[PDB]
This record gives sequence, structure tokens and C-alpha cells, in this order.
Amino acid sequence: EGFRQVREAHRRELIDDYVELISDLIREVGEARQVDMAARLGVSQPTVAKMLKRLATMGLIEMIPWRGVFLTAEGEKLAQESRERHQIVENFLLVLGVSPEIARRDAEGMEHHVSEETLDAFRLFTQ
Amino acid sequence: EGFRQVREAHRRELIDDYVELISDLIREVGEARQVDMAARLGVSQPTVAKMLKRLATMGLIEMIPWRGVFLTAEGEKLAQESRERHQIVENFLLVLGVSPEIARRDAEGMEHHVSEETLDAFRLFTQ
Repeated sequence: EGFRQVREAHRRELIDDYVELISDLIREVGEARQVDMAARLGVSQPTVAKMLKRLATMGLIEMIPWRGVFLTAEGEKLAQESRERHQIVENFLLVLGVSPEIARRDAEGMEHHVSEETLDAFRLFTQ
Repeated sequence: EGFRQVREAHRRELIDDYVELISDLIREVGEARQVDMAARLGVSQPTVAKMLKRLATMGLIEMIPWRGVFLTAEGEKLAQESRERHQIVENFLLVLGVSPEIARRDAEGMEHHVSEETLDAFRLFTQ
């Protein structure tokens, strides 16, 4: 599998993606169902169900019968913070002059590998 | 598991890391053994052996009895190119003003999520 540090960083990125996904789903279609999450992640339903229980254990999500998944106050803030980091990187790349599509693409995959000091540096760039 | 596009990007990053690792090992200790590769990757020996056969099939590596693993001309160039991309990102972050340690860290994890247009933009930055 791998070094503890790397697995822990990978777990963190998964958590962020899951809570951002849930918020985006509620915001776009009004609900976040397990089947829709699975389809939008590209994974089976069993693995989504598996991650949801981990999230509940971390007090990040609440599951309601016939209504799907929702975020808790802690989970919604976590999603807001991830989104914010992705935006800082995206805006930085836009200031650099990268096409809007590519800027948004790279920012999504890059953010999780950007240290805090680097993100600050990106933010710094006002121009 | 996931979307084809994502799995293919992940496979690519693994290939680069493996060939860079092999070149770095030969350069630092004169040889690249499976047990040392496994230990330095944080994975078991079975998975390294598994990836090595995939690399041989791609004509990227050659395995020699009692001598370990070596790269082919194609494999050595692939490693040189990965290293180069990591360097472009690292230098870019240094120009930005990020500490040497963090610059090298983020560049390693970032490069695989940086599109070509973005890398050019990074290179562009001369300052």
C-alpha cells in the first residue's frame, strides 16, 4: 500500500472531494444520493457507502432516510475551505495567463499537492 | 476503481516515478534492486515485481541476473523528461520565493497534475 504519510494525505484529499461533491450536488440538483455520488466519482456504490460511514464517524455528514446525504456544520466548512484552495490556485493560473478551462483543470488536481506556504505565495500574486 | 482517464493518468505517473527511481538508484548507489525499490516506494516486493514486468512489456527496463534493473534508451529518456518537468515547477516556485525544501516537495507532487500549457507558463517566468 504505502508510507503512512502518503496514505494519510490521500485520505485527506478523498475527504475533501467527497464533501465538496455533496455540497455541489445539493447546490445543483437539490440532493446528494449514493448512486449519483458513485457515478460522479467513477466508483462503485459499495465504496461510496464505505466512505460515507467513515465521514459519519468524523461527524462530517448526516444521512437521512429517503433524502440522501447532507453535510454537518463541520463538513460544510471543510468543503468551503477545499473549494477556496482550488479557487486560489485557479485564480493564480488565470493571472498567469492559462486558458480558463486548463486553469480550472490543473487547479483541481494541483491543490491537494500544494503546501500552505506555496498557496500563500499564489494568493500573494495580485497582478 | 474509477474513470478510464483518471486510471490512465495514474498509470502514467507511476511509470515516471518508477523510471526516475531506477535512474536515481543507479546514480546514487550504483544499482537498482527490487527490494530497495519496494522499500523506497513504500510498497511490497510483489507489487514492484508486478510493475517491472509491465515496464519490460513497454520496453522501458531491462532486468539482468545478479545485477538488478536498468533502463533502456526509451526508459532513460522518459526519466529525464519527468525530472525536467519536476525541475521546471521547482524553479518556478523558487522564483516565486518558496523555501527550497517546500519548493522541491510541492514540485514533486504537483508536476503530474500540471498540464503542458501550464508548464510552459511556468517556464516562461524568467525573473
